[PDB]
Amino acid sequence: MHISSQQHEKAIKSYFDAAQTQGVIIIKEGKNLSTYGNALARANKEYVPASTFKMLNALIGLENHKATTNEIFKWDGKKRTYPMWEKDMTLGEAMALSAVPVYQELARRTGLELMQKEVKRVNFGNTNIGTQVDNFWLVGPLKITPVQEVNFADDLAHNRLPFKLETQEEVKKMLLIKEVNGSKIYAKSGWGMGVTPQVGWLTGWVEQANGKKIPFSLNLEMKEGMSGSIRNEITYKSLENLGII
Ligand SMILES: *[B@@]1([O])O[C]C2=C1[C]=C([N]C(=O)OC([C])([C])[C])[C]=[C]2
Repeated sequence: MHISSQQHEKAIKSYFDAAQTQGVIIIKEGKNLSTYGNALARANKEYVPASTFKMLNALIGLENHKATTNEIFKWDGKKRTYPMWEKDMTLGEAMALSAVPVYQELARRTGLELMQKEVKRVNFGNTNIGTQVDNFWLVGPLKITPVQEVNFADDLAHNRLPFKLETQEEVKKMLLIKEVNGSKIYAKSGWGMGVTPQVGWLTGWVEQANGKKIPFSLNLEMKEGMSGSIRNEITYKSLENLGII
């Protein structure tokens, strides 16, 4: 392709600049990590994983028979932050809606002791979950870097995490968020509502027509009144600019 790296870099930086935030998107092609965006130093800084942790919470719960993929987690009938969460759902539906209460139930079934063992076994982020099994991914102490998130996505895309192949395939099926021509984007969003500043994530991979998998992790600051879809919009524009989709 004829486009200079200077032009790619400028373009992707401009997507973050135009959203009036600061962020980075890391793309991995084979073993090579490339960092783009308007705040490149964010790449090895630690942030809460927020709802990106649902990927690992689901792997842990399924591997340890705390749930099945068809099990319906019933709404308890209490008011929730979003009306869309006031319904009964499977893990997959809860992944797509980022329904925190379903994943809090799953975490409680797993329990603190097992959760800390599994998070250590996977070597996710700083690996510390502290003492509160139902919010450790939302308010600390668990933290992870964008480089660590893209490497996690790389591991899951290639079935390299230390879970059964079937467990990994089950969770991957929950993560399909877009199809663009013959490309599929598998990813999970994150929004750290309970930290300041608030972190936004979109971490996953592109599966191209030919079967090549290109992992990515977008990380930015979510500003007052910003819409969640900005994470998706910047990610898709960046991937399209690079010709990945
Ligand atoms: B997740 O990042 O995706 C959407 C979302 C997610 C987490 C939360 N809740 C949350 O952070 O709860 C506290 C810690 C603010 C109480 C809401 C929506």
